[PDB]
Amino acid sequence: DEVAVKMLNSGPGGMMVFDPALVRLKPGDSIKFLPTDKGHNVETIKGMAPDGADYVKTTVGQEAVVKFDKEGVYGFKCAPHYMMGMVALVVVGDKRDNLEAAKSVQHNKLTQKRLDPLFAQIQ
Ligand SMILES: [Cu+2]
Repeated sequence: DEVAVKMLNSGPGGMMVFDPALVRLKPGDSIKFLPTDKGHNVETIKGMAPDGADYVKTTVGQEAVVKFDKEGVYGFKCAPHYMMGMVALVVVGDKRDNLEAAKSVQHNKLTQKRLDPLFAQIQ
């Protein structure tokens, strides 16, 4: 099945957010990222993906679909707004092999503060 996530200038958590910012999926699920507001994309954050997953880098302002097959923890950023904390976390299936790795990637203060509660909600 396919879950929609909106790319927003203003939403739950403040400026430059994905809503929802935490997505639980099953292997085979897809997300459709909706350009609610223009000027957003989705891109893998290196070190925040199970080994074998393809690198994602979408075109700014377009709807995009990402299908998920490998189980594990994925972190995605909005490229132009990463410094502004626009990030999301995707959990696929039950495998948590890459969790300690993904949680160990460092970020600016603002982005870190956003991820904290998401990680907390996966533990
Ligand atoms: Cu953005």
